[PDB]
Amino acid sequence: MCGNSIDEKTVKKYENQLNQTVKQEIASLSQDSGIKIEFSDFKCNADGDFIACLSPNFKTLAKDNNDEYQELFQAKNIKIRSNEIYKGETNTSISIKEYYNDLFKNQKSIQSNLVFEDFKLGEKVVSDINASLFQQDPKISSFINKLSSDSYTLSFDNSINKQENNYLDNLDIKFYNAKLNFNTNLNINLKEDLLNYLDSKGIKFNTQTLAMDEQAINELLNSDFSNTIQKYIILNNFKIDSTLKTEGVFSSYIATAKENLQTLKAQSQNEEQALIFDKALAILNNITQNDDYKLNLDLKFKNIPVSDYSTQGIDSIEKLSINNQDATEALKIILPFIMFSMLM
Repeated sequence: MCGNSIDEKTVKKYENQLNQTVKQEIASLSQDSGIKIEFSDFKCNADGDFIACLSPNFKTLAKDNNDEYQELFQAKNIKIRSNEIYKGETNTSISIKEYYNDLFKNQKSIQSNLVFEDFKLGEKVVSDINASLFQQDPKISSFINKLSSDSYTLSFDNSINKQENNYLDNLDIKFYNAKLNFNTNLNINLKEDLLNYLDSKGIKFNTQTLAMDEQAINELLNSDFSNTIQKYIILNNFKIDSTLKTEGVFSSYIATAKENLQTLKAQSQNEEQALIFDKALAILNNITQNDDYKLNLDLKFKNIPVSDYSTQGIDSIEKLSINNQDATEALKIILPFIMFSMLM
């Protein structure tokens, strides 16, 4: 039975702390910069274990070369939620390892959302993007301007679950609309040792202010072991799954695009090279089988630390798949050339 687990005093505390962090970050980003931000304090209310926060009428403005402000973007509201709520009033800096153990004892997974409701680009950033791609094909320019003007729901969601001596983190970004839907998902794996190691540097959660705190002396006691954190971060899967209702406007490029793949398929010197394109093709028809263009990517890395990525190489990866096509071997071909070409 779920309800009233968060007393109001606490909810107000988290709110004060959230409004305070952000306000600093506005003022830190902004000053002397010509980036300006409008932002109203959040209002927060308990939603079971989560706390739900809503800030309204938000927008970001960079600086006009002429001295006036240009709107980068806006949102009607921002909502935040998190169930990473430390309920106790104990007011005694606890060890970081305990901080998380306390959370995972009372809930299966700790979880957090930042959402931009009615996220809308600024008329200049659209102008930039229309002057950017100009095909001189009115419909596409109209389609592109319509799409770049249209307003969307942007979302960042993270979740962390305790499995065995391991932690399973799942980051997720979504950008969506009636006309398009772009969603990308990263799946880290994190070894319980990372937690032990952090505690080793005397990192403690201050139940008063709600931030992790470190001993000031550590400063005087500090080369660079941010690398060593890498030993306990394992990547699993990266993914892009998206769709666009094109209103049948690209139909012409996909046509000539196709021709080029077929023309370059003969130009292919070696079979390795042929398959690349056979694949590129496969993938393309599939994507653009109809005005609703669909892209379903899914990368898989074999489970090894991210510190060994220099040593194990491109074989850090294990498998790729785009729209139920397998493009592992083909990346494996292209990536080293790209990697070799691009590095010089």
